Amino acid sequence: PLAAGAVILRRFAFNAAEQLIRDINDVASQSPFRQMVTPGGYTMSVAMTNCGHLGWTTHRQGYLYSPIDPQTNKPWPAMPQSFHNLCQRAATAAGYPDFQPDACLINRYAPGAKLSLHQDKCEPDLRAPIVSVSLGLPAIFQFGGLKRNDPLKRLLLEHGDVVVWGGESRLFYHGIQPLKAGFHPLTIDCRYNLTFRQAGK
DNA sequence: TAGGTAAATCGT
DNA sequence: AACGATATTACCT
Ligand SMILES: O=C(O)CCC(=O)C(=O)O
Ligand SMILES: [Mn+2]
Repeated sequence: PLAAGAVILRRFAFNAAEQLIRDINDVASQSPFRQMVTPGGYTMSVAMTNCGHLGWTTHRQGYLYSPIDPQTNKPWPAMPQSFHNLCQRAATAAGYPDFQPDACLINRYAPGAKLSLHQDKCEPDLRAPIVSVSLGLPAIFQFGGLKRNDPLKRLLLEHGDVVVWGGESRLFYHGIQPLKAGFHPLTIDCRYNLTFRQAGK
């Protein structure tokens, strides 16, 4: 197993991928992908958007979840049923049958884009797991421990892979190494990631 | 207030 | 390039 309370479900979302990508395009047509600026003033290499009741955003003051897209000043698009159903099935297979996400972050990685090591730790209810779906180009996923200097596991995530963490591993450090360039028939030149969370309640 | 918080980039 | 430091400091609440 990946870790205590963590599992990788390889190719779990492979069959659902084409529909998921159609719905990514639908979400992005309403709340476009954008590269967010950190409180410290650095632009993230990942381009992102959100769907569902809450969306992850940056302010000058820190990180926060908001029901409103600060770019459009409209609510984030509703979570697609394809997203919700896939998340439910993956969470159940991973041993979290009661997971009820209210937020889905959509990350887009161009070649060279990365996500430096971090914890998912601004959700008020840490009992709920993280469900993380990979689509398109492959990436090296780092999965560590509770401390930033804890040893990292390095796992290639390929199209359709789903990673779930929670319980003992809920606050584990993780990230994505700079994306290698390449081709995938469904995303062409990028990697998408769907990150489902219970961000409120 | 004065204790807590810095975490993406930079250096090795 | 895989790690560690970032603070023997600035910026807040
Ligand atoms: O893209 C991934 O696989 C990781 C995404 C992630 O950790 C995040 O967006 O917080
Ligand atoms: Mn994360």
